[PDB]
Amino acid sequence: SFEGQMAEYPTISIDRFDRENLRARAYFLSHCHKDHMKGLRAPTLKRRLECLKVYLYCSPVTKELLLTSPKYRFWKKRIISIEIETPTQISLVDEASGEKEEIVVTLLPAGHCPGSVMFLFQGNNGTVLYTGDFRLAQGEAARMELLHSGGRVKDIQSVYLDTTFCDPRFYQIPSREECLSGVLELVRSWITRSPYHVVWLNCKAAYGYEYLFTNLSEELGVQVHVNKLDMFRNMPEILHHLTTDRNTQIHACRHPKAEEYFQWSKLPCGITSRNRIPLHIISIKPSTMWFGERSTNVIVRTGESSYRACFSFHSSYSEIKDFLSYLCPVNAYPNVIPVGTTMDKVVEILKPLCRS
Ligand SMILES: [Zn+2]
Ligand SMILES: [Zn+2]
Repeated sequence: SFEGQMAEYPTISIDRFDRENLRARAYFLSHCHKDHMKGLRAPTLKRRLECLKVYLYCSPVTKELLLTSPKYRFWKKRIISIEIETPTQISLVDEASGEKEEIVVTLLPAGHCPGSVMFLFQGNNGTVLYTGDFRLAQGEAARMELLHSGGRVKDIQSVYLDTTFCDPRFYQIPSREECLSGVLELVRSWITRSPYHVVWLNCKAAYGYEYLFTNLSEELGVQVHVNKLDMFRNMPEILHHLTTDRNTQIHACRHPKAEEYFQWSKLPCGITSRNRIPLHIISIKPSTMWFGERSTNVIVRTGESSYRACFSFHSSYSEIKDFLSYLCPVNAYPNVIPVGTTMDKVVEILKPLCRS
């Protein structure tokens, strides 16, 4: 994984808050996933804040979701939200020496989960882009204005990028539109059969499924059952598509025993029936599917009442190549070395997409 520090601007820490990141002169959070929040509520950091003034920068939506959780509220006076595509000047103060450094940061949508951004940094040590976690369609980098000067791609020294699926194995992954379309039609065909036909969307406990929930709710006029929606209380574009009311045909609720429940025709929220009549439940499990270069269906049946539906939080190998090729940075560094590859193989895929 990425240890928080870009070589070009090492006095700021991104998506990593422990060890050497404890001495950072400014903090950045790309998005509100635990993989990118290590040490963020470490007592040693709660104290290092109080002893003097360092800030955490992030998207307005990221600030809302972060400050919703009780454990992070100590950040409240120390978070500065930056609007999307708004170049902003930040002052970095060396505590020991009193030296001031000036950097500009620009937040670009990363298409990962709500509030997820890339950080574009400009200053004395070159231009660098930290992608965080990102899913962008092929051709999307050419349509980002603030990666351009006078219709020309900006001169970028280093791109630090989401290499979750950086291998030709994950050559092609269906778009979020194709994924949504597949889920929409499976759900539609099921819940229109009668009022006792309900869907359980088996989703991990992590932001990034809302796009699914909000679009199912618009097209079908049915709110999605969730354990908690208070994180979205000041976000009407999401909130109004969700409910804590169990009386709905679409559930994204969660329970430790959800699997044994489903076996007994019980939703995680513990209902088996409506007006004494047992419900008809299908499970749909969003899960990453991929296709090799020289090798179909986003919906896979797994049982009489169970389905896997293609869904990805990270770009395909093809989408990585497209993004990085277009930017043609001097350097490209992987934010992650997945379990099934190595630094040398990922560098071997990245180096040819760089300048020279
Ligand atoms: Zn993530
Ligand atoms: Zn439920």
